Amino acid sequence: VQEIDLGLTCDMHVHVREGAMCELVTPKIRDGGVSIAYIMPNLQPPITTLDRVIEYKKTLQKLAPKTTFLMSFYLSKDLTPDLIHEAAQQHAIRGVKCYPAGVTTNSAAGVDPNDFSAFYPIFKAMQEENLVLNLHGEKPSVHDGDKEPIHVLNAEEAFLPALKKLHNDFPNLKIILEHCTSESAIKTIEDINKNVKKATDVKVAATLTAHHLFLTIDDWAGNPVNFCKPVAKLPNDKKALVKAAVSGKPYFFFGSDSAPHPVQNKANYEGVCAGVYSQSFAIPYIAQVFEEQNALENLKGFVSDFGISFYEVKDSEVASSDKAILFKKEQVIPQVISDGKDISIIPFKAGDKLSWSVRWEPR
Amino acid sequence: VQEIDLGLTCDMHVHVREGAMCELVTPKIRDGGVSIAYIMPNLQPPITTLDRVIEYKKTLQKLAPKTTFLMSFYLSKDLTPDLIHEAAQQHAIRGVKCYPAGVTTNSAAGVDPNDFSAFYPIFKAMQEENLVLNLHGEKPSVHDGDKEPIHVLNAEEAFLPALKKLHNDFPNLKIILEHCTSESAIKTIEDINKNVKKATDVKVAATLTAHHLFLTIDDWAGNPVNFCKPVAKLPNDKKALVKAAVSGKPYFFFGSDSAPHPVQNKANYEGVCAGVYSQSFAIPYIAQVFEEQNALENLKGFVSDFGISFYEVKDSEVASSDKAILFKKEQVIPQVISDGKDISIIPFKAGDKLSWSVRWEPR
Ligand SMILES: [Zn+2]
Ligand SMILES: [Zn+2]
Ligand SMILES: [Zn+2]
Ligand SMILES: [Zn+2]
Repeated sequence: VQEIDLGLTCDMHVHVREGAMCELVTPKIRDGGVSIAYIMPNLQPPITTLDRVIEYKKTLQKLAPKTTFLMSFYLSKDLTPDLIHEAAQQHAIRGVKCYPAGVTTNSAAGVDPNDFSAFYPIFKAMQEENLVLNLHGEKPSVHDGDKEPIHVLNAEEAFLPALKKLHNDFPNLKIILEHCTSESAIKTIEDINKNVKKATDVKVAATLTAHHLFLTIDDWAGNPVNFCKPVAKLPNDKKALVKAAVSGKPYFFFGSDSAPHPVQNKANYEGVCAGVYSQSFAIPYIAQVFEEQNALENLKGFVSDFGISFYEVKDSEVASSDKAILFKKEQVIPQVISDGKDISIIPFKAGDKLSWSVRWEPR
Repeated sequence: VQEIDLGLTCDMHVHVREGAMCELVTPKIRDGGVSIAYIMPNLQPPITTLDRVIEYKKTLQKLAPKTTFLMSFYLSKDLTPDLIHEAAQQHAIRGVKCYPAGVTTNSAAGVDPNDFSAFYPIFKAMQEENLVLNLHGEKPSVHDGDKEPIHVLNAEEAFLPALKKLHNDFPNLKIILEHCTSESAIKTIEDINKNVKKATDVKVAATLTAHHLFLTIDDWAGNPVNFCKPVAKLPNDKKALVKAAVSGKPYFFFGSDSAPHPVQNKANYEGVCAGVYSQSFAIPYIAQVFEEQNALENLKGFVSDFGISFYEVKDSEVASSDKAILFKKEQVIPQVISDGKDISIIPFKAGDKLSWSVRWEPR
């Protein structure tokens, strides 16, 4: 009977794919309790053109008229400063997402994070247009050479100097280290923000997923359903992520990285697709964590206030003014989420009970 | 063509299952270049009785008359010291294998390695009969009682105190740390053997697989076919394992832990079976490593002399005197190993090339 008014919830890291998969998952954004979604661009082929980002958003708006969609480009050599200015002036994108080549789904067309200088004309134009630079901050793996080996466990830590250099060279660019998974990165974000007093001072933030608040290496060792990028790491990393999430600091906010794959793309003996599907119960998953940490009073900031502030979402842009209301009615996560045709997805924590449910209230 | 006479090769950690899988796999020990095989006991039900170990070996000899089979008991709750004496006097077993409960394939009937004391009567009986104690040295995972958590990454290291205590309390017992995967374990095996001048001084040895000389956590993160227990760990660990393998030291020798699973037991979204199948090309896999390390002169020790010496294999036990001849005829590993009815196995490094082949010549 207990209720929590979360206002206009934000999930600032969403994958919704194309085709029938997109038709299945895009309505689940609302169902999971999320009013505003930042849409990632790693389609096959990636979103690097204006007409395609415009059509994609309209496709999503058609599937979910009440959901507010913030769009992005895929960082590529095909981008030009002129296209960035055009797209921004037309309100076609709110940011550009960087995938290092080879580290995750549809990242083959991505960048080498040692030569970020080649994209400085893009970053310079983004800075002028007040667009957000989103980073999948992992260095590609390297096991030889003069230098310390890079592997799936330290690839995020190895990326942190690139983050600092970018922030140094573009001090007015808004940058997000997406889905932080390590204690090292959490401290780097806090240290970057030492001189910050009010939320609007934040230039560099980090998003935290639902699943990295629960998972450890043991949970995906032998369970491809829990396998994602960046990989879930050690218990002390999980502890640092949970403390960051409930900290009340304005530079940590929710981005699910809900990444749907059909079940047959997870049940492979080689080349398992990375990604965990959390859209259907996004806010209830987070509520579980905030309850367990006795920190429900900080929930609204993490899943609403801080993301709205960082992305500067105006009320004149929101597709619906309905507020997400959390109510303490227990539910069971289904075993599968299916369109009743050719697509079955295994949802995060399939079979488990959640203490909270979410509904929508006008006004 | 370059040739090396490896003599009577031994693989001191072999899984051959039962039924049709056994019929497929047991002839491959020889085909893979191995003369002597130590047969692990984690069948359903585990091998804990005298008649079953006898019938099993007799089944294996029918399938491969020229292979020398050294047999084992599963360390289990219904095993007794008398059975240890009876089994040894009949030469029905050469050792007893310990599985910590829940840690790997068919280990549900295994032990709690925090309280080994209930098995000390077994160990004392093993000590008198000069039997080998084989250890899957991993402590089961714990994420609760805030003493340190242990997970798939540190579970081997967390077992190392248990190994030392067992060695201390039974100084005349031959003990093997099977399939070592971490630098920590290598150092501990070295420390225990600080004062050994010749092979017959070795009481505590360590076995090394083929796959852990190639694999890193990066190789199995998205590839269940490369998932095994203990998991392949970091580049620094693999570097320690490779160095140990080619070191020429008598306390390191080859044990493949070739662990066959049908392909559908690897292509799961959860509950992927742990194990890598290396039997078909066991010796050629190892040769590759020794060539790349410019240490082919140490190959014979690693795959023959040291295992024969530690297990004290006599010419009177050997099923065939044929010698394994390694010859540098390049070959390609197939994509599948199949019996042509219900069983397909994905071999280690499937599709790759090896510099060497193996053949058999009479003495
Ligand atoms: Zn990502
Ligand atoms: Zn993502
Ligand atoms: Zn084992
Ligand atoms: Zn084994």
